[PDB]
Amino acid sequence: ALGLLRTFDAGEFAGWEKVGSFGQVYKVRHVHWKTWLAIKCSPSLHVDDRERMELLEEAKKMEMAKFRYILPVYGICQEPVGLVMEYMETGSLEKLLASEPLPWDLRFRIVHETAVGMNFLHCMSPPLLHLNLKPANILLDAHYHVKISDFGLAKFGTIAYLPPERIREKSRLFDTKHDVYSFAIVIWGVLTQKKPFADEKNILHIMMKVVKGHRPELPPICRPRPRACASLIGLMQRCWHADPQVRPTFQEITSETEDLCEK
Ligand SMILES: Cc1cc(Nc2cc(N3CCN(C)CC3)nc(Sc3ccc(NC(=O)C4CC4)cc3)n2)[nH]n1
Ligand SMILES: [Cl-]
Repeated sequence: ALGLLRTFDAGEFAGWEKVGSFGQVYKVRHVHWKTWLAIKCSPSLHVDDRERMELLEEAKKMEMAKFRYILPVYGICQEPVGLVMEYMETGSLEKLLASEPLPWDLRFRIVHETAVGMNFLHCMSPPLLHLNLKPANILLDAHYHVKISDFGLAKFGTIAYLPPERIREKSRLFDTKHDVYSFAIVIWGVLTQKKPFADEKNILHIMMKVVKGHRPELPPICRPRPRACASLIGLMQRCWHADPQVRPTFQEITSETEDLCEK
């Protein structure tokens, strides 16, 4: 796993340029390779042995899940201590959702592609749980194709993506149904181009209500694609069901999201 990863000295990089902010991420040019890469640096003053080993474990999990819809990893830098990855020109889904209204065919393709990447992770032996999926992690290339990132918590404003069973049970064991819930909240963001619970001031009250089956407000059926929109709303609702075992698998999810992209 960690054998094929390279070590980068910072002299190989140039034109450092912020994109993140967690840990500052930079678009860097590799001068010899004549292409761009992304480097996530440490957020601290001194990077001890815990970080170095965590950053390595994060790298190795990315290499383990090498796939079309998963962000590629190249290696670790030591000069500044950072993780060296593929650069994606368009950036996060969060930024894209805030920038302008997106055509529905693209919305459906983003959801499908995200679902296919998540399904890949869950098909691994053993399954790889993402556990941090949100629009800030979902990256888009120059032609708006998805690659999933952020494997730092794999095995703040993130309360909205947290399953209700994680609020009910102190230290429940993580499972595939955690990711399925988060994916539902990702769908809601694609449907509305809004952030979930943006209006609400009482963070705790909403968390308590969520344990009883409270969710982001259902959007209306859209005009341009009312059948597919209705179908996606329904799928979203099953994916955010209060009972984890009623929620669909990503095998079942991908079958359905694929049909939304047909025609
Ligand atoms: C890791 C990574 C990041 C990128 N590319 C980009 C590019 C980008 N921008 C594209 C250009 N516009 C003008 C501004 C936004 N904005 C982000 S915002 C962003 C920052 C970091 C992460 N993910 C991580 O932190 C990875 C390490 C786990 C996702 C999105 N990420 N390629 N690879
Ligand atoms: Cl339709």
